[PDB]
Amino acid sequence: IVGGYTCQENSVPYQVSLNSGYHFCGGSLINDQWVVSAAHCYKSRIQVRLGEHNINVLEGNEQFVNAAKIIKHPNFDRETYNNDIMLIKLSSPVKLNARVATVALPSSCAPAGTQCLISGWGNTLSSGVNEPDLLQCLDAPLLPQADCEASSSFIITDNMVCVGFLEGGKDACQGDSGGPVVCNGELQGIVSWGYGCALPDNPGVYTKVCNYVDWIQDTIAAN
Ligand SMILES: O=C(C1CCN(c2ccncc2)CC1)N1CCN(S(=O)(=O)c2ccc3cc(Cl)ccc3c2)CC1
Ligand SMILES: [Ca+2]
Repeated sequence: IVGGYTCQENSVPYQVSLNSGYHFCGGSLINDQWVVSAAHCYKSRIQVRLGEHNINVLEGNEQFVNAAKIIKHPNFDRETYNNDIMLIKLSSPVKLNARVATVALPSSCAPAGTQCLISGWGNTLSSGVNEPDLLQCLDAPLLPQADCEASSSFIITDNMVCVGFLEGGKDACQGDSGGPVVCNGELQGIVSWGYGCALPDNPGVYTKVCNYVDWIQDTIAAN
């Protein structure tokens, strides 16, 4: 997260870190045994880390669980990033508490202008790379599809939404991928891609979660 602030400890209880010996992506806990992330974060073996604040220091609230089933959206297009959503079933249910809790699926698509919270342990620099120890937070609004499509050098599909600032300075970045965009208590987006990080006229692009609620529930029930 570029231009954000350090989240208060365990104030984003649904946030998880996907680890394969190192943190490589984020995710959201949607129920005691299922996590939603980005398909581009796929790996054959993933350890999900919950209750984290400092990913490099054991604090006493962590629960590390291995992924049992890693399910990418059947239509994930690796070239356009369309359908960039993935579900991870944990090998065992987690203990839900104050620092480890679930986030609700959207009831409807949030309107442009809605203020949301983006979080992650991704790169904090607009140029170069710097991985933070502590979870970062960013308050950012959903942008009108017109500004989204216009700013993007690539095709923005109906399954994508821009969140951020046209002026730059604040944005998600590498390592935040798969992470949550929560607006009014509901998961509205998933960190997907962007041209650079925190660049003017280049807001980040996220998977529009409200378009997959049915697929999410169907997959969970069938697995
Ligand atoms: O420009 C790119 C790719 C992004 C994916 N991609 C397309 C191509 C066509 N359509 C959609 C996406 C091709 C260009 N990258 C530069 C930025 N990196 S990154 O720094 O690791 C990164 C990763 C995720 C991000 C997510 C957000 Cl929401 C904002 C910036 C982000 C930046 C990823 C690759
Ligand atoms: Ca820790």
